[PDB]
Amino acid sequence: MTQLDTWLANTKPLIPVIVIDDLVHAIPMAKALVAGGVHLLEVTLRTEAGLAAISAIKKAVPEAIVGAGTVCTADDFQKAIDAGAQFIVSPGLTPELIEKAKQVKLDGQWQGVFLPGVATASEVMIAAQAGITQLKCFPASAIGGAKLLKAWSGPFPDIQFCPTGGISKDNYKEYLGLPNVICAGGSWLTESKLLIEGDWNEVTRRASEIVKLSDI
Amino acid sequence: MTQLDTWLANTKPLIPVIVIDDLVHAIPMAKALVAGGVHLLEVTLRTEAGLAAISAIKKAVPEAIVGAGTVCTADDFQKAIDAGAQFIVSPGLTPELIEKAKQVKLDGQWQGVFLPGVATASEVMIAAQAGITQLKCFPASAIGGAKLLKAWSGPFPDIQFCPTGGISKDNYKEYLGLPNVICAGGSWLTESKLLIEGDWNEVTRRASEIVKLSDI
Amino acid sequence: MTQLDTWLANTKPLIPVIVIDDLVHAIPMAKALVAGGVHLLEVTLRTEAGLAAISAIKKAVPEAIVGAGTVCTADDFQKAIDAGAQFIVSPGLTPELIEKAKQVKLDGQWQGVFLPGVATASEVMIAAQAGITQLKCFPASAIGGAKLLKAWSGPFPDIQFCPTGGISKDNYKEYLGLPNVICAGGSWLTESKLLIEGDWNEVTRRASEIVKLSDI
Repeated sequence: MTQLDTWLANTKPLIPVIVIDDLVHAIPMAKALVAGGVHLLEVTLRTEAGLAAISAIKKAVPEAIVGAGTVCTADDFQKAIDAGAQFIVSPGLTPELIEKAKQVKLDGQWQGVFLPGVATASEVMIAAQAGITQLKCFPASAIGGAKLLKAWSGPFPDIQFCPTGGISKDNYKEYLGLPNVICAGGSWLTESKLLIEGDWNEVTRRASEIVKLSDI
Repeated sequence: MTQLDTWLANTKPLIPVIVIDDLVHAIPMAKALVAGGVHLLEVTLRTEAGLAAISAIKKAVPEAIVGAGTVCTADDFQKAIDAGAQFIVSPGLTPELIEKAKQVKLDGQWQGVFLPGVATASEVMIAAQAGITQLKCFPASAIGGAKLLKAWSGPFPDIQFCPTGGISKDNYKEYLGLPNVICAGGSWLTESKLLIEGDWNEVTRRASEIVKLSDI
Repeated sequence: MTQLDTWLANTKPLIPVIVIDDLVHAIPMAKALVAGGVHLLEVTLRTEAGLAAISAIKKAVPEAIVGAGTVCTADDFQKAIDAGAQFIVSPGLTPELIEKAKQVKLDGQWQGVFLPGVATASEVMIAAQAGITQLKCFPASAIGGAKLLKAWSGPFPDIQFCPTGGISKDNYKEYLGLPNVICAGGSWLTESKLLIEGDWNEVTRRASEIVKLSDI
């Protein structure tokens, strides 16, 4: 078992991919998500409030496992670690990201989980050989979806995936049912309107409707 | 604004992907295309007459912006520049192409536009980090199409694309309407039969039917 | 003509992608396949019996052309060569595999065929520039299939492909009919049940139903 496996054994298999404009929404949003049993929170660096939001959730909502997404560069990677990210998700993987991740693991100060995107068998093999065997498949739905993941299970049976990209309320359970899929990223729990309006009851409702892995 | 942006603000958003067997067809073809308001001409190096065709159009049709496509190697890249290509399109990107492009930009003699193909989030990130933020998506239609481009807009909102591959009269406007799409490559304006028969009126007709970006 | 071309001119265009649990099934399986006119046998390294199965077939069934698949690392590559593999198939390609293949070709002792997976135009161009012009497309059916291969024929007209992944009795002939497709990998000839039960007549039947390339 990895660190990611251990977290996933204690929360729901659905990672909200969070786009948050206002820092002040971070804590209530996260509190609303954990209240519905959803603890692995990926705050993307797609807004200026992203990093600050991580730090705020980290401090104020110790039960959430808060991470950074849309980490594209080594500098993004370092800033996530400084903000207090417990995990880092990237949409793809480059030699510069591989190098950065190795280096922070070598220094031993950040012991979090790096979860990078792959989209081809060759990308999988490059990530696996850098030592990363749990990968994001991005953007899963547009690039072949369940069929792609299933085809990859044959030659790569020890690699596990988190598909992200076009995962929905209506198809997430099908992805999760794949034997090489351990979790999925989804956007619908933290839609923009919900955050701007502070509709924390609806966020909690959407989280509470997510099923545990053993219940698919 | 890039050089490409500046050209596109002054012509139609459709780049003919040209396969030309006979040098003698180059000038009348290009004259037929500009007469229909289509100025960005990608002459692929898929025939022996390709390079010569570029040079001929460059000299004789100063209003066309003439480029090279199917540039696969550094040597292809250099020969395009010697032929007088104003832009270079490649179906994919390699370290050797990245290196070549850097080197000609460093030498400062060729100030044209390099527009390379990407097909995965990781390929985008590698091109963007070499300094290229306007990319070909190839072959767009077979690898996930509008859905793929839209999914990529989330993590890569500052990258713009030119989809090529299965763009048609019937779907180009849908691609162009994507906020991260600035232009598209298409084959139908310069079909083989039209060139071999010298049917310049039909070429001009096909070009004139292309709509400006503001008119989709 | 390549070595692969020469083999394919003398057998059926269908490469069984073999998953074999028990060493003892290797010889009768292979004998059943050649009896149906199917000689290019890819024994994947997805089971512990994989390597041994290669060696057994190599010795006992000299008319089969026996290879290794699911070669992911340089060490997998070397072990295949030691087992007696005549060809090596990998699901993707990495710098470490490129390097290994160069090095065994430089040493001149293994003169077999390396057939690596590609899934993007950029992957093709990287393999072609290492000197490999006959490639696996993997997993062909989930990543755009016949349409993808056809789109690639335009810029890469001298590259030939073996699609593998979701090739079936019902669609293999369509893949084979593509001018840039020379053969295909399929799983249905050596299904698990057939091997475990020793149903060699059915294996031979499935092989005998495969058509020669000139008969599509």
